[PDB]
Amino acid sequence: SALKISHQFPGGTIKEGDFRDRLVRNFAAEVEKRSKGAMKFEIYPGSSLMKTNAQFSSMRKGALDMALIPLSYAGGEVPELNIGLMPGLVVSYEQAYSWKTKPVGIELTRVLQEKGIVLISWIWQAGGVASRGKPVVEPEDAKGMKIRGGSREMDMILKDAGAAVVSLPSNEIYAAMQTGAMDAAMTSSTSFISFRLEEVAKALTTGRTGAYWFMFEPLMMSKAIFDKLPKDQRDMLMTVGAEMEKFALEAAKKDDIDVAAVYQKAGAKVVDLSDGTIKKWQDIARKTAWKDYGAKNEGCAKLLALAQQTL
Repeated sequence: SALKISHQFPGGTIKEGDFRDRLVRNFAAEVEKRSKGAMKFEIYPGSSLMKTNAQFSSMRKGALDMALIPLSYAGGEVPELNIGLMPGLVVSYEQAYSWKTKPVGIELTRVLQEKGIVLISWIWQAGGVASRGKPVVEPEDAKGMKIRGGSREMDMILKDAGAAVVSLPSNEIYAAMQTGAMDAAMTSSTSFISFRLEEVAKALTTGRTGAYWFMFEPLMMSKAIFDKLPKDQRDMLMTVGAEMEKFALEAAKKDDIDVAAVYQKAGAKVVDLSDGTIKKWQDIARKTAWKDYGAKNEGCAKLLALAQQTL
């Protein structure tokens, strides 16, 4: 009877923890209240219900009700979704959130619908780089290193910079860094904190003065499940879903700053990015990743063109 919400991030409470976990708990509490109990939820944090990379497909097939997942993890199955992490196309939170109802966001929403997924909450997150050695700041700093970029397109950028790449969901970063299976890892500010990567890295490059890495990590629902609910319940999910976006923006921005103090206190070298450095990474994107993405299929070509209209 309860609707399940699955995600890969640590569990906590509404008041304290990884904001993505907080957000789904807030979402559930408000929908329950407003629906006067017609809908109830159960939260499965930390991949406790199923593996990270099984969630998206499970929603498509109607076997999982809801999940909060980095969207581009599904880019292997639906190439259009690789736009969820591709530097240069998203340059700021304001621009990223403005996508939602601009042509690019409507298009992305409709692509997801055709694949059996409804977008409940837009969530964008700036990132950075934790390194087992020297800070990774400039693209040239990546040369010769093994780095987890986080998506196909971040990884193509890293290859152009001369890094080797490692692919894994972010809940698997800690173990890989600890054993020296990689040299550095990119992820969100929030994940740098909630996966405690300060324990396994000596340096952090932050997004305090800007970032090139912005990942889309929306709350999603199975369309099949969603569609079978009464209209008023569908609309309440969509209403509360939209309301969570303000929380997501504030929480991400707070973690973008707080992560610096966490790593500093742990004894890590902590550095920020200049606008020029950010541009270097974005320029590499325009010449490598953008081509890879846009030429993949007609849907990617369209999304890329529509995303470019927002720059």
